[PDB]
Amino acid sequence: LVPVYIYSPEYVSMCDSLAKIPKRASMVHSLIEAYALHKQMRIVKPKVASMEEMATFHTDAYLQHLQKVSQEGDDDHPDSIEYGLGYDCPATEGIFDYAAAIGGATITAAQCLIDGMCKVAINWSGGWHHAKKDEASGFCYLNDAVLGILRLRRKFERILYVDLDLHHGDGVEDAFSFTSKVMTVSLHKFSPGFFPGTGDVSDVGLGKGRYYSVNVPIQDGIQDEKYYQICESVLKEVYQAFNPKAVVLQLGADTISGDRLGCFNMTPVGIGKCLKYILQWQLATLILGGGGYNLANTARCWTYLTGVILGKTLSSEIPDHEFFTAYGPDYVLEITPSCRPDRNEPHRIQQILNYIKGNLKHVV
Ligand SMILES: Cn1cc(CNCC2CCN(c3ncc(C(=O)NO)cn3)CC2)c2ccccc21
Ligand SMILES: [K+]
Ligand SMILES: [K+]
Ligand SMILES: [Zn+2]
Repeated sequence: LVPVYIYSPEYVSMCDSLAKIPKRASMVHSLIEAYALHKQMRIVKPKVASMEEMATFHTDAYLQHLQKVSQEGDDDHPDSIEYGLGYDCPATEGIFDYAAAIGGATITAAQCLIDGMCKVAINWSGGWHHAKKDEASGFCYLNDAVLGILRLRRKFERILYVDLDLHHGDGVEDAFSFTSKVMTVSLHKFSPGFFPGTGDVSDVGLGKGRYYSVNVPIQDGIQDEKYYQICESVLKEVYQAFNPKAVVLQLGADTISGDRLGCFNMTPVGIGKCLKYILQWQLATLILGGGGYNLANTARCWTYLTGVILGKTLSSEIPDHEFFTAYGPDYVLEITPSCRPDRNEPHRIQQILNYIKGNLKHVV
């Protein structure tokens, strides 16, 4: 019953080097350990993914290119245009090893779930949901969520992927767009000019996977109570129509008030309610992180959610620890949203929910 916590010092040290989130993995782990939450979990060292494990989704040519430019960080290689490596996804030195470690961490969590070691396994440094089988994308060099789902498919016949990141989980949706055995549900900002431009409510999958992809397009300024209302309404229909046997849950914290992107107006309490609704299904659940560019707020969010997973209530006072000064000026766990307009007109929200309920009729 005790949740598995994927962690090692080597793993955190590698994840700390990712370009857009310097030291975020150490902050997340350090805050969790300062609340002593790791003492209530089964700590599991992640294995590094092998080439053949990564190739269950990614092409050998992509992985070999990534490995080659990773050796010295060749960010000027003429073939990188083939593979999505460039301004947004630079060929950092060591990026292949970091990708292999994150992929391996998510696979390890999936393996713990299928071995019955736990009902909940956590890889807070995972959630690289934009990566494609032969292209890096949106800071994602390897799609560890896809690798996790594929591992879970060795044992579980139907997997539900739920993506609460601010951005559409397009890489995961694409990987499974043509199958009814994996259903993807993404709540995300959908607006002209907002990356990656996909995931309208009319995108429902393709072929035999038609109606087994679900997209909930949301506008700026949504807050906890309406977001949870939307999420519960969709997930309730999904659970009834699809009958999942296992769940992969991406919890990117770029929805949280105070993020540099400043789109949604969420607090960890609202995401926590979504998490609780999924946990009460009592299915094997693989928990991933993702985006989150206010480093201290992301650590606030995921520490709180770790608390939710353990059924614990955490003290408001941020405990003294290595990154204590990042939590100023108030040094508390809670995040106060700002007072700004919610651009989600309730009639449009009901149109979207009705559309989705109609789509899920076609599902058995
Ligand atoms: C496909 N496509 C490509 C572009 C080019 N610019 C996009 C950059 C990509 C890189 N980037 C980016 N990546 C990941 C995240 C994240 O948190 N993902 O969960 C956030 N930000 C900034 C925006 C683009 C812009 C708008 C709409 C679609 C478009
Ligand atoms: K999302
Ligand atoms: K699908
Ligand atoms: Zn994001």
